[PDB]
Amino acid sequence: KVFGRCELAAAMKRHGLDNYRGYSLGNWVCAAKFESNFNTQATNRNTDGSTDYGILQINSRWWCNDGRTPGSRNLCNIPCSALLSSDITASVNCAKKIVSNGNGMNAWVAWRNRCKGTDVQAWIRGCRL
Ligand SMILES: CC(=O)N[C@@H]1[C@@H](O)[C@H](O[C@@H]2O[C@H](CO)[C@@H](O[C@@H]3O[C@H](CO)[C@@H](O)[C@H](O)[C@H]3NC(C)=O)[C@H](O)[C@H]2NC(C)=O)[C@@H](CO)O[C@H]1O
Ligand SMILES: [Cl-]
Ligand code: NA
Repeated sequence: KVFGRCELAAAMKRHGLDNYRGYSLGNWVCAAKFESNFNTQATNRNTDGSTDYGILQINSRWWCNDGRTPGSRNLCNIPCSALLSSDITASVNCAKKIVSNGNGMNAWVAWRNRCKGTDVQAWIRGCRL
């Protein structure tokens, strides 16, 4: 599923991401935009053999199991395919664990390079939350 900007903002808010660990909603929407372009089915392979999954591009070497990342941790205790669902619950739940330790949102490279230090509030402009 390819989410709309305000549509995603509303779902994330509902799932308790607004100000989770001090990170305002604009940060999460900005992160999703540059990590997956709001596409829940996005996947990307890395050089170490791991793969990033879903709207928040969660990595298989640490957070989920895809059965092909030799010696990887499954910290969110879920198969990576659960992160590609049109329902973002699984992704949000795992994201909460990720940001809870580590370097906070720096775990998302697109956030660190394209959202951090910018006016993230603009990502939720015009939305009815
Ligand atoms: C969205 C996403 O999947 N991002 C991935 C990053 O999570 C990943 O970074 C590495 O994450 C692990 C787990 O949080 C880090 O390990 C932890 O590091 C802290 C210190 O910051 C330490 O106190 C924790 O005990 C330790 N936990 C474990 C289980 O080892 C690790 O430092 C991160 N590594 C780096 C280079 O940032 C990166 C790198 O694989 O990939 C992203 O896709
Ligand atoms: Cl933090
Ligand atoms: Na894994």
